Amino acid sequence: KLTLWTTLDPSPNCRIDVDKDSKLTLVLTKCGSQILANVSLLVVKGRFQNLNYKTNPNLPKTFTIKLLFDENGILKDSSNLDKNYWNYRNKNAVGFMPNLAAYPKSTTTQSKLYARNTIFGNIYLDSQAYNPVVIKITFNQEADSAYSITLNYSWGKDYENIPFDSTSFTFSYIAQE
Amino acid sequence: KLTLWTTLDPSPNCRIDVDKDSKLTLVLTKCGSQILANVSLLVVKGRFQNLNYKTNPNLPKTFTIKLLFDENGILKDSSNLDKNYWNYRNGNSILAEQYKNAVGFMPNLAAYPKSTTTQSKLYARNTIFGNIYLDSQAYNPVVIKITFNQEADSAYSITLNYSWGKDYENIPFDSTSFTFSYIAQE
Amino acid sequence: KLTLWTTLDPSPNCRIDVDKDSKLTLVLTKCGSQILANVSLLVVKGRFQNLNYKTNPNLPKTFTIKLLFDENGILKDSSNLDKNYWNYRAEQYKNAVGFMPNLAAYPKSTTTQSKLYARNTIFGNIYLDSQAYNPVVIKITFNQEADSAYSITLNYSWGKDYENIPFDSTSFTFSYIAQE
Ligand SMILES: CC(=O)N[C@H]1[C@H]([C@H](O)[C@H](O)CO)O[C@](O)(C(=O)O)C[C@@H]1O
Ligand SMILES: CC(=O)N[C@H]1[C@H]([C@H](O)[C@H](O)CO)O[C@](O)(C(=O)O)C[C@@H]1O
Ligand SMILES: CC(=O)N[C@H]1[C@H]([C@H](O)[C@H](O)CO)O[C@](O)(C(=O)O)C[C@@H]1O
Repeated sequence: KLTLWTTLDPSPNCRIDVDKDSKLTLVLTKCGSQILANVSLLVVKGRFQNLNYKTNPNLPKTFTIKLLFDENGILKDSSNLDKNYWNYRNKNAVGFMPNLAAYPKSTTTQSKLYARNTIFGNIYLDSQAYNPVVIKITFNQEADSAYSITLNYSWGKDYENIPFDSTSFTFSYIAQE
Repeated sequence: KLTLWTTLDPSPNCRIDVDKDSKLTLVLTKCGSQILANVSLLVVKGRFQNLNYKTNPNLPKTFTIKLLFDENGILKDSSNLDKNYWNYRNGNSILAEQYKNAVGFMPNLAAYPKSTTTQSKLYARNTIFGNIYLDSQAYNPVVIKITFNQEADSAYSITLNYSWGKDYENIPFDSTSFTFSYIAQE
Repeated sequence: KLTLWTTLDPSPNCRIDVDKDSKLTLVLTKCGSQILANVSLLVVKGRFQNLNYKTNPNLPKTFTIKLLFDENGILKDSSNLDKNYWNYRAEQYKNAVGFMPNLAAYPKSTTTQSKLYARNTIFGNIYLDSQAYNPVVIKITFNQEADSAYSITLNYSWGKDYENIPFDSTSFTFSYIAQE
């Protein structure tokens, strides 16, 4: 009842460009009014599996994984994460949603959120300190969802045959209730 | 699982230089012997609202927000944070009765000793460093230095020191969120 | 919300090169299926107490502290941390599998390969002597050690030619997925 997560099942569970090109491990543990979050990401196939900017000049240095939730905190099909790999550990989940007062949605006109809607972290590819990636977590940015967690990954380095196999990052956010 | 926080009320609640020039969002959630802390800061007016080191050569690149607590973990008036915006959680605002004991939320004095007469130099473990960012951009870093029990005329203290190196040009001091934990007094 | 930790007792409790050359402060607090961890490290004697790369050219810029656990989550004598300074918040405990890093989330290296998944690892920036300009990289790796059911490996490394800087680290918070 306490923890909402992606099962630890080894099989791919996430779409960046293409169905099942990635495995997201996301654990949301409710500790009162804060959610303790833990995230890692492995790309298993497609253009981001093996980064080589020396050989592929058209390769982006960013992708975005979105978790979209309805008014009851149910994950929506339009999410990048496959609905079938998201459940409580061994139903309503508003206690796990990012607080709308703390993290307001952008009025249609604006598009500009407060800064507090966002968390930045440094994560690393292939367990090496010298393969940094910036993870940008943004709450309630997506307009056609009551709640959202957006995971933006970006990097600067001209990586040469580095697998997108990320280290683990911990963060917290204020819970809706 | 009791939580001690600044209400989420949009109104300013904090003094850097001047009454109500800033809005601190601080949430302290007690998970047993550790406090899970979450902090963001917006400057709403004054010299730090909009940073421009090209146009204002006299502008510091640091300020300090202090939360000072008495022996009972009550926030003191001398704190930078307005006492009226600080209480236990009961929605998206605070409980009615202003609180009586919060020692369970205070930074442990054994883990984070106050500086003995002999030395004003604390142990390093009294301090947490984090990188936060202005205006949701990775290229506007600010160093947040959180220090416990550094202030001498208080039983307990949380000191939030903000500093940066870049000659920012028209960047609003509107910070991203940072999570940390510390060992609780009880 | 049971907590497993090193007592806050001021006495040294850890071996980097030599018995009691360091004091590790590690607090593992169980919040359901995640462990909330808090760590600081002070070196009290030996070659790493005071870093000077101008005066000592043979000094490494890394050391590793290992916590090794058996199938019941009991800390083993072969650990760098002294067994006597590790208990619930002194008659040693009996089961702590609820505090161990999950074997499904953080698999041990198959015989074939010593190469773990990246998710077994957490990187953090910590600082010596409470100064932003004395960075140290802490690399936390789970279940890397082959002769233990469970392990937490704390690798410390740095680049700067520090001149008379004490290895007195700031505090770092992380979490990991619990075995149960
Ligand atoms: C974990 C970490 O901070 N590693 C950093 C490494 C260093 O190898 C290390 O910090 C030295 O101790 O430098 C970078 O690659 C760099 O210069 O672009 C950034 C990267 O984030
Ligand atoms: C999250 C993070 O580490 N951000 C860092 C960024 C980005 O990494 C870089 O803009 C992408 O290439 O670099 C800095 O702006 C810089 O170089 O001065 C410092 C800042 O702390
Ligand atoms: C990010 C942080 O907290 N500390 C960083 C400091 C300070 O930002 C700087 O000394 C104050 O201006 O800069 C470095 O030493 C650097 O540029 O090589 C890296 C170090 O990680």
